[PDB]
Amino acid sequence: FFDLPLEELKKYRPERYEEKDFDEFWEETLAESEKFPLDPVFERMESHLKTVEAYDVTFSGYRGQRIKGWLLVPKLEEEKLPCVVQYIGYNGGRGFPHDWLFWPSMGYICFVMDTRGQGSGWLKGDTPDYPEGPVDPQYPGFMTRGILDPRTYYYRRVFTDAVRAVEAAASFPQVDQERIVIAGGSQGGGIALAVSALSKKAKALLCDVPFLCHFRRAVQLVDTHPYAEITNFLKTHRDKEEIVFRTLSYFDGVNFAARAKIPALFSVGLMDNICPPSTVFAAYNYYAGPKEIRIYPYNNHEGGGSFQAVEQVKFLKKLFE
Amino acid sequence: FFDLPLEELKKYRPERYEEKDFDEFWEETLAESEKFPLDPVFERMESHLKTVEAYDVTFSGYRGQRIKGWLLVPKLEEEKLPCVVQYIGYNGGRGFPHDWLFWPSMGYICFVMDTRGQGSGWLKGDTPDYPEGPVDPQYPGFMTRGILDPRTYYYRRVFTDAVRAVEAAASFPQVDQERIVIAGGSQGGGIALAVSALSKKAKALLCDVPFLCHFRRAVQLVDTHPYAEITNFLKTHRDKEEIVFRTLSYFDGVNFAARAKIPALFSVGLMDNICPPSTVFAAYNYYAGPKEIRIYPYNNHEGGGSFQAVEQVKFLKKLFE
Amino acid sequence: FFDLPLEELKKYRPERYEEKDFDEFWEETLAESEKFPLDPVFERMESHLKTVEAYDVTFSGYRGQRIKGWLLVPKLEEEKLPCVVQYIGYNGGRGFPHDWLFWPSMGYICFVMDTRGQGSGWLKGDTPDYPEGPVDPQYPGFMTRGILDPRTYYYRRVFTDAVRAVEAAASFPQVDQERIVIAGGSQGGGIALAVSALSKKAKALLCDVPFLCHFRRAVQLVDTHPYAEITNFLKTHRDKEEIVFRTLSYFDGVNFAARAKIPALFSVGLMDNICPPSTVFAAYNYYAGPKEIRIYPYNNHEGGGSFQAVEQVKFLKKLFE
Amino acid sequence: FFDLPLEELKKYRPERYEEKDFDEFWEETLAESEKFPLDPVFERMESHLKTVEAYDVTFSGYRGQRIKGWLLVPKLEEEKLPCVVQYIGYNGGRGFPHDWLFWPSMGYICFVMDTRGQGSGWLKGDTPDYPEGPVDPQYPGFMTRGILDPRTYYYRRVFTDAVRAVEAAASFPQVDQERIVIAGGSQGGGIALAVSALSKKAKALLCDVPFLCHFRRAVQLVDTHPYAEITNFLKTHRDKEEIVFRTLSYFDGVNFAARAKIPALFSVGLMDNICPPSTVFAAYNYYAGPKEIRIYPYNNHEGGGSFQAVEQVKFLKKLFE
Amino acid sequence: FFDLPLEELKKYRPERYEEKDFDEFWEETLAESEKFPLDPVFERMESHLKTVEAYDVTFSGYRGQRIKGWLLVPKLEEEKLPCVVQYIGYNGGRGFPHDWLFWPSMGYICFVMDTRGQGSGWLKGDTPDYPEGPVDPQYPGFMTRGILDPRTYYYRRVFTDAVRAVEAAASFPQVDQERIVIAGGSQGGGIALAVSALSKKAKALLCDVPFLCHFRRAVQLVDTHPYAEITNFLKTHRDKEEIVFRTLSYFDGVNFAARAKIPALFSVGLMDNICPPSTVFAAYNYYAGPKEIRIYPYNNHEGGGSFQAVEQVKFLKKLFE
Amino acid sequence: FFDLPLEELKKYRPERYEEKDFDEFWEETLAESEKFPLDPVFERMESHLKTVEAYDVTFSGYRGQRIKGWLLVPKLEEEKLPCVVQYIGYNGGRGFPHDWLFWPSMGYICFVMDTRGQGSGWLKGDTPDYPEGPVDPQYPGFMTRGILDPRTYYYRRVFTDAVRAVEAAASFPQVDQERIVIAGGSQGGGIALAVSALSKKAKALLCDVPFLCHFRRAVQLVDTHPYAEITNFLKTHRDKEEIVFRTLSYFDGVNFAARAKIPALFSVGLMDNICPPSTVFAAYNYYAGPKEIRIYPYNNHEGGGSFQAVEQVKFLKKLFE
Ligand SMILES: [Ca+2]
Ligand SMILES: [Ca+2]
Ligand SMILES: [Ca+2]
Ligand SMILES: [Ca+2]
Ligand SMILES: [Ca+2]
Ligand SMILES: [Ca+2]
Ligand SMILES: [Ca+2]
Ligand SMILES: [Ca+2]
Repeated sequence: FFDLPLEELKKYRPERYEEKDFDEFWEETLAESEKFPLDPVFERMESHLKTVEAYDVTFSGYRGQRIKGWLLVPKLEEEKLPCVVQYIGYNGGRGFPHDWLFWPSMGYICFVMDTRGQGSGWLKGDTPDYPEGPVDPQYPGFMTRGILDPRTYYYRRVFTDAVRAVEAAASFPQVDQERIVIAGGSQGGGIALAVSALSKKAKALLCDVPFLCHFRRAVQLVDTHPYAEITNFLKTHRDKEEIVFRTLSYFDGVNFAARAKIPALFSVGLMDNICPPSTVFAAYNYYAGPKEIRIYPYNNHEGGGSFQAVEQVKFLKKLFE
Repeated sequence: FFDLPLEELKKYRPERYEEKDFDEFWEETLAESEKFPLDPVFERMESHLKTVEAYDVTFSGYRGQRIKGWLLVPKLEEEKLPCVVQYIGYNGGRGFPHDWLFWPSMGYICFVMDTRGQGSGWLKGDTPDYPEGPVDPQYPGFMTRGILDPRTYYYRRVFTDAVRAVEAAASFPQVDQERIVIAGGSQGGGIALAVSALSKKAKALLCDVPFLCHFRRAVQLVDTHPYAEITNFLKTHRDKEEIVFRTLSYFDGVNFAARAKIPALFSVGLMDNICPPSTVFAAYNYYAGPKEIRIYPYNNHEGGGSFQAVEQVKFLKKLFE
Repeated sequence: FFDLPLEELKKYRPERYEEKDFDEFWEETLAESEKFPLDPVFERMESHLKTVEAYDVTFSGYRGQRIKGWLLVPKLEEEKLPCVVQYIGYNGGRGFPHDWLFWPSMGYICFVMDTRGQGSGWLKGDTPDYPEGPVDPQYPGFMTRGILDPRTYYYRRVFTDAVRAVEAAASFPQVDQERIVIAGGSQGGGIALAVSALSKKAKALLCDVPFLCHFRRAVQLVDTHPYAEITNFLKTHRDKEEIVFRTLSYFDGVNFAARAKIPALFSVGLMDNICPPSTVFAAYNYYAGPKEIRIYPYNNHEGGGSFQAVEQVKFLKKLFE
Repeated sequence: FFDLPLEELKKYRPERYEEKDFDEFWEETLAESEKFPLDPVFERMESHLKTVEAYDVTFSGYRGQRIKGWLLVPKLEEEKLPCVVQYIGYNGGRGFPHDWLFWPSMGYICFVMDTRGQGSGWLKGDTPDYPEGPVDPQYPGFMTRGILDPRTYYYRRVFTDAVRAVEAAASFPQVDQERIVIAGGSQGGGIALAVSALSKKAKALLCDVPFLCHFRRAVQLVDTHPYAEITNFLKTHRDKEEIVFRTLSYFDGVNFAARAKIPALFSVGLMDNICPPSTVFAAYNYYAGPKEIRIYPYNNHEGGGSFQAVEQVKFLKKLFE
Repeated sequence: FFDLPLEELKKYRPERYEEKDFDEFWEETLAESEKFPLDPVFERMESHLKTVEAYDVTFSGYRGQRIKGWLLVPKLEEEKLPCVVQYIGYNGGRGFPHDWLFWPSMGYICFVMDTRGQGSGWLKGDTPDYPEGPVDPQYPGFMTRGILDPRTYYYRRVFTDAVRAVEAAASFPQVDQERIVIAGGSQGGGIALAVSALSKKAKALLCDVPFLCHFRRAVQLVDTHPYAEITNFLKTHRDKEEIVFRTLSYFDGVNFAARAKIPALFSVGLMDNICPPSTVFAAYNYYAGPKEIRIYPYNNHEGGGSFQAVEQVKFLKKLFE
Repeated sequence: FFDLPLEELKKYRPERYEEKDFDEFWEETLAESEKFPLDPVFERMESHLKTVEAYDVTFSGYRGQRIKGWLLVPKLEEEKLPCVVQYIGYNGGRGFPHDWLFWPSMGYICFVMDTRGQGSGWLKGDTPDYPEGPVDPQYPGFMTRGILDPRTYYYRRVFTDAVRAVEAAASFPQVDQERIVIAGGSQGGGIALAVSALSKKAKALLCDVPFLCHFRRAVQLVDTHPYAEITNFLKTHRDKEEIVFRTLSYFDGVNFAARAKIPALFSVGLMDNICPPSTVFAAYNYYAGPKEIRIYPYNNHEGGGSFQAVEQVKFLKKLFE
């Protein structure tokens, strides 16, 4: 228990910081990227999978840039199926279709979005990043890539891909558009939280142990990666502190949470030192839609694991009845 | 690269040590346990799973003792299906049925055997151990539980459970008995390797990054857990070295490997410091059936991960054609 | 200094939790074990020791189960001598007679109780555990052995052995029954604290850096072993939290302290991260007999070491004059 | 002493691996970059420095891309001065002019080249990287940036900048072109070693504890950063091993050493676990110009420190007399 | 952020502890050492340095004992120059003259004082210690050397050397005595802080990340070296606590700060775990002369690095105008 | 198993290095110290000990300097008793008389020699060091104290004290001079090994896990303390390597071993990374008296513990029969 006591966590509502043009920044970003056609492509694959049909996905994300994915369709006769749009944790990518069998096995179509430029830490990826011209001085990783301007920042492109990925999923004929879920843990949870505010097609949020939340507090509290990337950049670039935190304000899950309206199930680990409970609770507490949180007092960053997976299936069945 | 070079590993065939009553010990063990009825029990569960039917399993393992499991049957039109008997890694247990979706998704029935007394480290379990009367002084864990006599040793009970689990899988009416596979990684791999020699029903072996191999070498090469449990016991019980290694000889995967005849696919990580490459290659090199090994030079204990999963599905398809 | 400031520690009296049948549970436990004869056996042994006479001890502890020990009698004229009953720290056992020369050299008979099932970490042991039938799923070690029911819990058996060990000590003809001391550090301190409430024969308590106190706090404060065994179990068995802490309440030194009436000398290390100062002070502050505590501000789990040994000798001399 | 014995190091000449188009790859790379004007710009700065004149440098490196630097001119009578072109270690950048006062104080003009895209770990930098279009999946850092093709690889651009930096230094009027030295440690040593083979203007090499050498051995010997970036990439991209090491062959300091003809002073630490001794000695032993090595048996990556600085000034004074 | 919040650090003024004879102790110490002639010697050396003239220094410090140093004079027209007296961090020594080029390069004469008995950790030294007869039992290092009596304590001798060093600097003919600066970081900062109170010749203080401050707090806050030397001594010498802290009170930077009158620039790293922020702020807040502090929220013991060096040059320029 | 295989250890006989005046260095040292009277003082203490009489010891060691100790005399009928002269491990000191009850309890008078200047790490001490004038630059600790000249080296004083301590023990009236044993582990083992060659009064050697052996190999093999003190000094003082090892050659237990003639029991731990097996076996193999070694394959620096204590008591009983 390195963070605030649970009774304080449940009341933790730090003063939010954002620029006055937060909404217009996102409006412009999305409008610019919408000028290129989504052009979603689903290509049925040869696979040894027998209970699922697998597709190779390509769609246009940030500024027409082509993003990879998987679509896994369980072989069921229902003609319209509910759908989970799955975002991936830091240093991961889309891997193989058989890495994402949970949701299909529970009767949901699953759209797995590949993460631009990552895919080299714990699960392979196939999608590149394409920067806004010059790749400024940065600390190794994705957290400080373009951090000196919100227009050049890595997560502007990732979040835009992620909103577009729900439009791609929704284009698939067998997808029931009234039951589109956005889902992620860690980095995937911060991605999903941004999508919960920016997407018009999402109907429910699953947000586990979310990353990209309350950056200023995260960086003071823990020296774990990946938050430590920001701290390290700041240790060197000692003149750049105000600019760093200004840029990060546009991407902070606490500021998106305050704008989100769809129902959400969160999870938190009270001993999580990658995504500290205070940062997760700041985002939960500001979350503006109907919401629940499952709290795991003795867990680190693994959170609720398979127990939470049961919670999520039960939560969505009840929500959509 | 902390172990022997790969050219040497490929030739590594250390002198084997076993007592002259090795076979006799195992014949008596199995014969005594076969006097109790198997009494396999499959009970269909209420589940949110849609592509698979899930059953709660109970069967009689060592000396009539009741062992839990899961059976996952993918919903397919084929009347008899191939089957994978899945053994679980150290400190794990059967978990939830949804933790084992890989093989059913590939069209295989999957029998997951719960590990007596464990189930408390990384995945929950439901099966107790039942000792041979007194539970001797031991180091924390399962590696030194009953280690002063092979008749009282923890893994005598686990290995008997595991042989009996293949008989329980085979009793299921929808299982094709010409296509029963035994599978495991780490502790699971060492259990499987025992079964490959002691079972008459297994038709193929999948053996990844195997544990319980070449104990004398393991304990001198690495200070990682769980092999360190034996070293720590020996650090205290300085008079018991000969007895410890005598007992461990009856449970050594290298001595089972020498007697196994069924086809096998192994995997090894050359930077694996939990299951060192020399202990895995010692088992592989003595393995007496038709065999292949996939070698992952830059991987630690994670081995080939999802890449190896693809290898296994291809391996078994071609074997059974 | 990772815990509460000293001025707060001295006032620390957290709300106690126990079940309404705490006393009955212990009355029944002891009554059931008293139905078996103590049958204490003292066997003079061949030894190179010249200033002390050494005996091999056997006595009936929990449910008639036979527990080993040593009795060390200093060679002194005096026909009745004072006696220290010594309990041992985690992963230790009775070792050799010469491991326990301190009290005999100070003119006290010393009864060393071996710890069932341990004796494999830092000092050898010779006494097995005997479980209540099935040995449930557990994390490696003794802390979570049978933890799902106080009737099956490992320390129910250890505490009962420990109460019976005083009765065995008292049976020795040369032991002065008006000067029987119970003594331990760490796990030994926690055992001794339980005995201070449950024994009718004990006349003084020495309790150093006590373990098995204020479990709920211990497990939120430190990630060291052995308290980490409980946390790790809870990380996996996420449905079992209330049950684990209910069981643990029956074995909590804070709850025994509240009932103990004999004079006591405690010790505490303010930088102790094995047995945190708040857990020790919770026990000390509830302690209901005449009491003193020696506080070592700069020491970790070593506590006062040989300085505390001098304090204990002086304490007892004054108490018994 | 984790590496080969010193007697073996001094004879260590492993089989070199390079593609048949190594030389044409570099000829083409240089020729393409030479089609843009160098356009070197030296802009005198306001500084508190009194013994040195400082200039802000900009010059065109890889494909006309503008690279920053510093030029420090000591205030001396002599109309033409000798010059050190200084390359910077991993995660560093040009910092402030006062971070480079050693060589000016010894009477040498010093050209400090900023490292594109880094400058955020231990010293600030001001130069971006500019990729060849898509930024492929990569592990955090510079080592695997573009690694699937030598044409896209990060160090193609760094090495081309570094060759052009000598041309920029040479264009300064007070620089004696017969006494241009190239210098670096760690990453700067590997950059300088590439320049020793590719530049026509360099007259002497100072190469301390060099990085970017014998990649295949580095990655199997040590788990330190930055070599561990490559290993971590390979752990995930298990199908890309042959491509990774093919690409890296074009950038290996051993293959450049084999072509270099100018006099060199090397240094090595025999306990260096960042740049292991065998990788440094491979480069030194293949180095084809007149050469010396200072060996520091008890030093890690710090090498000879200020002792080696003394050696360098003595070595150059003698060389140029 | 392991220490008090910044808003609390800015007000942190703990109760000071010192003996009534604090001033008398220092008066006597200085008076006794002043009875030996300073006998400062400056010996021009052969050097490859071209912009600086380098001198070997010898002067009489504590009790006539002969202390080494360097004097670096920048080659400038000006007939009187300002001067920095530079103290060195823990385990350092005077090194080579070229290790100290910063201040000469900025137009200042630089007197580098070697630290008696150290010079063996990160930079070589040439000055021995000379104890007050018997060298008492101590923990490895300098922090507990003679710690049982302030007259025998290591830093009595160091602080006296350091006061005498300003008198030696001031005896150099080209030194402007109106512009003598005392400077240090870490141990150097603590030394400089003592000199700021004890010297009559110093005109400004540069005090970075100061060590030797608020010992009682330092020792309970962090387990890093060198403050851990004191804690380890106290762990053993459990009877010596009051004596240790009594001695240390005579050498505490907080107590000297309260007496210093000259202008000062401090720096602090809020993540500094060697010299914690609270101990540095305690000294800064009690500092009795005109003062400023540069605060580096994201830096550990490196502090402001080269950024702070720029601040120091600008601070002194403005001060001396 | 980090060191040479046991078959190689048993034959390991590295080329010895010593100066031609090794023997004369020691003859002169002893001769000089013998010019001061031994002046042994035994003062009986008030103690709570009942089976042992305890004396405060003072005797003249190196150059008449007064060294503390304890003498423990077991209360027995025999008029002359055998005696163990006990040397203490690194950072230890004589502690309290009750810290040394083992030998007395086995019927041996025990002379415990306090270690000059230490006594601050794990057990308190009371004896200061007295240096040969100036205390040269050193790394924290005792290993590099005076290391630039054998005349000034710390262990010259310690080894002289130790030879004198046997003479002081022999002066006690109840000591049987035909049964005087010299005993130590770690640093104590290295001290005892020197005394085995330099004393004429010692009749047997107990040498456990010896330190101060084969320095050049120790320093290459391990980075543990205390050998790392020498390495760290060498890392800084890069010009002083030949001098450091020349000095150490006069104090190397391998060189004393080659001259010792009395019967000896050694012990070694094959996983000992403080005192590596090769350094212990180098000393063992050159030992020129009748000898045995107890080998503990799975033990680190704890060696054989209480098992070895049993071996020692058996060894001596048989020797003296
Ligand atoms: Ca707005
Ligand atoms: Ca047989
Ligand atoms: Ca009751
Ligand atoms: Ca017996
Ligand atoms: Ca070619
Ligand atoms: Ca006064
Ligand atoms: Ca001189
Ligand atoms: Ca001679």
